[PDB]
Amino acid sequence: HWGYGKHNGPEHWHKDFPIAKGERQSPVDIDTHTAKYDPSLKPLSVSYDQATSLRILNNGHSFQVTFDDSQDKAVLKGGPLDGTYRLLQFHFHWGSLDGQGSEHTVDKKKYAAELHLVHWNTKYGDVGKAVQQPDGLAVLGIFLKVGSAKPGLQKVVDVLDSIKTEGKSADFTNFDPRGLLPESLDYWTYPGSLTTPPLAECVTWIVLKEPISVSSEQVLKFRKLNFNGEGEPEELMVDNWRPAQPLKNRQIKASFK
Ligand SMILES: Cc1cc(C)cc(NC(=O)Nc2ccc(S(N)(=O)=O)cc2)c1
Ligand SMILES: [Zn+2]
Repeated sequence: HWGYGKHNGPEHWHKDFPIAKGERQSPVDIDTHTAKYDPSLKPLSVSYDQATSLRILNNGHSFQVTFDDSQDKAVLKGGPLDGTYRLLQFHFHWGSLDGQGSEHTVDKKKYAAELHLVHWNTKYGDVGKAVQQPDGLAVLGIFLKVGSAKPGLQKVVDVLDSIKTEGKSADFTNFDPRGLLPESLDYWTYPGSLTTPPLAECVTWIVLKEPISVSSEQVLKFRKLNFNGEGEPEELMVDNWRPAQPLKNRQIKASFK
């Protein structure tokens, strides 16, 4: 099955998922001098006050924190978006070294990691339907650089020992995702795809300008997760990122100047 290794990684994915070579694939490089300020872009509306976290899971490709999305509790609106998108899950992509790990890049610069807050358009009723639509998902992408610790990340870091291997999960209630956001909601936006198989072209990408800082100890604990399951030889979960894909016939827009 697909993964991030030499024999099953991003260069192989197109054989099972031919849309890998499609017209709106993610991630991309954000060339900051070529992105155009769009004064008609509204401010983002991130309404996470009522967010209800559920469980944290190692799925063998990342770890994911899930949310109750059966009501409008944690929603993303505004920006380039029409309508209301419910928070389903967040997860990360990260590197083996601090100079790599993000999926999007900024003027070819790679960050140590990238947070994806995944939301789906409620007019499609459920996330499975939404993934089949060009405006079905909105993913808020946030870069991580290594420096000062991010206090709002620490409860995530604390529990990773209990989900070390593929297939493990733990009860992760009462987590506040607002503690993962930077100060500014300035953003770039473009139409794209899921960055993991099936690579569906269903995502409005919203990538924040301002990275969050995390400590070396925090990201080191990401790197101690395992791709393997329990009772298998250890393979460290690192470098779970897809590289930048051709921009093709797309323009990246900026909410700021
Ligand atoms: C928790 C959950 C439940 C269900 C029914 C579906 C999903 N699927 C999902 O979140 N897919 C997805 C894959 C890749 C990205 S990325 N890496 O482009 O942000 C986002 C969502 C996730
Ligand atoms: Zn992702």
